Amino acid sequence: DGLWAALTEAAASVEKLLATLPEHGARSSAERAEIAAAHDAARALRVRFLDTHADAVYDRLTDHRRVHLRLAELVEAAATAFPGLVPTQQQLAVERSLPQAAKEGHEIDQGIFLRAVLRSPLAGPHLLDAMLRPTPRALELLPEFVRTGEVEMEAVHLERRDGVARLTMCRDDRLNAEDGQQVDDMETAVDLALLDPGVRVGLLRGGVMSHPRYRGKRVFSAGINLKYLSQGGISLVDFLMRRELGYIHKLVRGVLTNDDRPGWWHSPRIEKPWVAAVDGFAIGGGAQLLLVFDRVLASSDAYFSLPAAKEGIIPGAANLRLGRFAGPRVSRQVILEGRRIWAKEPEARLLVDEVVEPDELDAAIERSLTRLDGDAVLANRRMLNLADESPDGFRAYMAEFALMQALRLYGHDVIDKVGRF
Amino acid sequence: TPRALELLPEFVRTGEVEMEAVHLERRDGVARLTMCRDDRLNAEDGQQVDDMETAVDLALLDPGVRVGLLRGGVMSHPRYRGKRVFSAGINLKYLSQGGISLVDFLMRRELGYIHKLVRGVLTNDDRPGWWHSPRIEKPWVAAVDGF
Ligand SMILES: CC(C)(COP(=O)(O)OP(=O)(O)OC[C@H]1O[C@@H](n2cnc3c(N)ncnc32)[C@H](O)[C@@H]1OP(=O)(O)O)[C@@H](O)C(=O)NCCC(=O)NCCNC(=O)Cc1cc(O)cc(O)c1
Ligand SMILES: CC(C)(COP(=O)(O)OP(=O)(O)OC[C@H]1O[C@@H](n2cnc3c(N)ncnc32)[C@H](O)[C@@H]1OP(=O)(O)O)[C@@H](O)C(=O)NCCC(=O)NCCNC(=O)Cc1cc(O)cc(O)c1
Repeated sequence: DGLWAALTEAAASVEKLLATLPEHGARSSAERAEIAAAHDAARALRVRFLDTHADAVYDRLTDHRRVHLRLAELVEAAATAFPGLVPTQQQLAVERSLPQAAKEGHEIDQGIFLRAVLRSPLAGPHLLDAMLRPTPRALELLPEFVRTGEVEMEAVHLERRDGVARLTMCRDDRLNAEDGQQVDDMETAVDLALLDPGVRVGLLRGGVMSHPRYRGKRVFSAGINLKYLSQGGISLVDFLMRRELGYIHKLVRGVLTNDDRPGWWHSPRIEKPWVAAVDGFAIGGGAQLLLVFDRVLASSDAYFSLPAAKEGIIPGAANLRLGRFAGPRVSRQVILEGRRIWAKEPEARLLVDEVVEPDELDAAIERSLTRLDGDAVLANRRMLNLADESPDGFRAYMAEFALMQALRLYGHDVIDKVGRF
Repeated sequence: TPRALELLPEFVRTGEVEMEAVHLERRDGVARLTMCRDDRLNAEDGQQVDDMETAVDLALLDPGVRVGLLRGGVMSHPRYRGKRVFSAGINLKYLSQGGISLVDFLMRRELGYIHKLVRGVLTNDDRPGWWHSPRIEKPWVAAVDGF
């Protein structure tokens, strides 16, 4: 064995190499190659080590799959129990304080870690269920929401009404560009909607924009905040992975609660149907969202796209779900070639259920909400999602994604492009 | 139009004519008419009709022009700044104001430049082939930005 011993050395070899070497972006060609080869040797051992001990490394962190740990708590606990395997909060604070172009790419190690974990028929499912449990922040807010029916947050406005959980993305100044805080609010909101007995159906829509170019008009989503990403503010674990295993997965499978109510023996997770209403446009992570709703409406002037065909990161789980909606040809036209799909063209019905003139939209959205109220919709929706996406499929995809994305999150072509927005 | 006759020699020489509602420019054999009321999304009015007809007349009378193109230009209004907009129709404000003329606007555009887009301009018997083509017509291309 002695793989740990080896890794600890490869890591040390790197850790000390960075202390003597000059600051990133001031290094010479011979220097960049040395630190590069060092990281490479370190990372290769991380894979080799986990390929045979991932389960043991995980059993120790979760007391043999007896304690559920969300993504952040897992990697943090991994950092302290296995120095060198993944970056400490400290190592990561230094990284988060540098613009993307100058990071050492320590997150990649977390990518290596989560891939091995997720690949296990034992740990992966356990980690997924962990992410399906309600956020502690939502539990805190649950009593006040059940009473007020209102919760204002930084990126989302939640309001209960007529049995509908109305989530409104309200970053009026940046066309709802996504960031870490938006993911926390989205998950918090989704958790509240699913935990409130007063809520029967959920609705996600964008609110009025204040920016001069869209003043007075609604805009669903302009995707990830490219400025922050360039700035080094987009977290692999806390943003990219958290949204896929968190609130987006809960939109599909609901929230795993404790055995604390009747029927839990047949429904451990509380799920509910969701409606998405797209105003203006849905780009990137926003268009990504759509592949998970029970109902989708859009105003006649909107379009859908995953633009970074060139130099972008992987469009989340779209590579996993789009084929199902559009077939492999259109799927590759949208993601590999960047084809944008307008609401009024025939193929938009592969993604949207209903397209309406902006002055008929609100009415159509209301009518949509009231058609998904019953228990028949709940049963049917659960069986359909079960057939459309299996536990293994989602898991295997999210496994390779963890790493593949980690790598794209530090690709020179991506960093460069993002720096020009 | 008499106004086009006046401007014909200067257009044949410069290949450019700036007007209040339209910008005409000859290039690569193309008569490029640009509706440029950047502040009101090219809302139509009496002056725009005079310019449109004047422009169409010039395009059809210039031997240097083979094909015509009509397009809207960049808007300055905050809601469309930097983007092109073809036409938002008649100026509703003026119409309310009593500034839309039945004869000079509504009828003039239909029997004037719009009919010339279809049948060309009837000239005098002052050139060969006039016996088989009294009107000079040319093909037109329209490019619509925004709406
Ligand atoms: C939407 C637009 C076409 C609008 O054009 P316009 O009408 O020309 O408005 P603009 O003047 O450009 O922008 C209005 C306003 O919003 C801001 N804006 C617009 N888009 C953005 C983004 N993406 N981030 C931040 N701010 C933005 C823009 O900076 C303006 O403010 P100012 O810069 O101060 O002027 C434009 O903003 C644009 O091209 N944005 C690029 C959209 C984009 O490419 N997003 C990339 C998406 N890529 C992903 O989501 C990747 C991803 C996301 C995920 O969530 C998960 C995942 O796994 C992968
Ligand atoms: C185009 C619009 C939808 C744009 O919406 P927005 O993005 O909301 O821009 P807005 O803020 O409304 O307008 C931008 C700007 O352009 C101005 N604008 C827009 N449309 C017009 C019109 N039609 N006239 C004058 N000014 C206009 C508008 O007043 C704004 O400036 P401010 O008032 O100071 O704010 C809106 O402007 C609009 O609804 N215009 C109504 C368009 C219309 O109905 N035209 C009526 C057409 N009816 C005919 O052409 C009839 C006709 C014409 C003929 O030529 C011949 C004939 O026989 C018959």
